[PDB]
Amino acid sequence: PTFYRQELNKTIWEVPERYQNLSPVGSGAYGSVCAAFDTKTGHRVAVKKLSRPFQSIIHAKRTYRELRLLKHMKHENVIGLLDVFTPARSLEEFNDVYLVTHLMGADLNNIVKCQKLTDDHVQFLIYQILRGLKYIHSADIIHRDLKPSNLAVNEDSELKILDFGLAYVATRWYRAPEIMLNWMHYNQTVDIWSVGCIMAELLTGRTLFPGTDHIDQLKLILRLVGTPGAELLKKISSESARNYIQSLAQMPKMNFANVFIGANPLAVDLLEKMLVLDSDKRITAAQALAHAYFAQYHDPDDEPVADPYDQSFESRDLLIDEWKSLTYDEVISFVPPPLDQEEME
Ligand SMILES: Nc1nccc(-c2c(-c3ccc(F)cc3)ncn2C2CCNCC2)n1
Ligand SMILES: NS(=O)(=O)c1ccc(N2C(=O)CCC2=O)nc1
Ligand SMILES: N[C@@]12C[C@H]3C[C@@H](C1)C[C@](O)(C3)C2
Ligand SMILES: [Ca+2]
Ligand SMILES: [Ca+2]
Ligand SMILES: [Ca+2]
Ligand SMILES: [Ca+2]
Repeated sequence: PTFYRQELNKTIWEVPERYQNLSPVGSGAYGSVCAAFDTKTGHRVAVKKLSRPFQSIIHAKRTYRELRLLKHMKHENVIGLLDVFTPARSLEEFNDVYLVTHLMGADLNNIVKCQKLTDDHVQFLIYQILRGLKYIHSADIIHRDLKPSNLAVNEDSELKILDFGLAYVATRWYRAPEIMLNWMHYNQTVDIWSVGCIMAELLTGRTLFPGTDHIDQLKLILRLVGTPGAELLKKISSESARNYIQSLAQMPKMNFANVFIGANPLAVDLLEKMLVLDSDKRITAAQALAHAYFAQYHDPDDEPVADPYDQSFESRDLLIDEWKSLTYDEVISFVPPPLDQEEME
């Protein structure tokens, strides 16, 4: 294929003639993104150029990690790959990686709406997040930083999770307490806390826990969910942190029906099951999909799990050129999916 060069975001992109009319649509993890027209299929796509993918061992392994992850993800509510390309003609020339996915116009902060979101629409948005989470969690992949800006949404409110399984001032307002505070253990339900925070905000229009720092955020959290028991202190290594939490005046759990006034009682019930400090008591994604709040959308035949995902590479320290060669192998071996991968139920 013939490549052309175009300066976008103050740097040269080199892309196949197949992709036309590139225009910038923001930064992504470790890269920047342009919308484009795929002349082969007439579809709109998003192309991410990775930033300095082989600058160091940190960049090189994260490049491999992201390409391996996205090549594995085949779910309608999870970002996956239509294409991956490089202008390089050989490994010796290889220094740039571009990832292609279906174009999604917005993020959840941008969701098209008429004054306020109906409950039916909130159900659909949260349902899709949970369906995507069930899939990634089934491959032992956790997001860890799920938030509205990591949910890509199109013009028909179809949603995909992105920037999962990876790793500028980020918002911490949606992070699970065990993540924000570096507790010693956690599980996949860190992401369910984030879903609760997102859903709460879709129902009220206001951030659930808009803390100014981690201590302020923890205090806002404890006002809703109540003071934790001593069992939770087991999870916290720092004595000063444990002493602080233990020293706080006791607070009762709030009745969520008094917080989310006028909400669907099923929405309130689901929030009570997600916004639990005890991550071992938190509802899982698969359990949440069966909750009556989603009754009009739930379809067990269309809530699939993932194929097994081999992450053994994560424990390995390899040289930069080894990560680079492995990444090149993954570029060259990529098989584009069929354009139409779905059938009537
Ligand atoms: N508009 C759009 N549509 C789909 C995805 C993205 C995208 C990607 C991305 C990931 C993988 C890939 F192969 C191609 C693109 N990374 C960040 N974003 C956007 C997510 C919403 N805020 C702007 C950046 N952007
Ligand atoms: N935080 S609040 O008191 O401003 C507030 C705002 C909005 C709401 N709410 C509605 O109106 C419908 C569902 C819902 O949760 N509840 C509380
Ligand atoms: N946004 C909130 C939700 C709960 C009631 C009120 C407003 C105090 C708070 O700490 C808990 C934060
Ligand atoms: Ca169906
Ligand atoms: Ca079809
Ligand atoms: Ca479709
Ligand atoms: Ca069926």
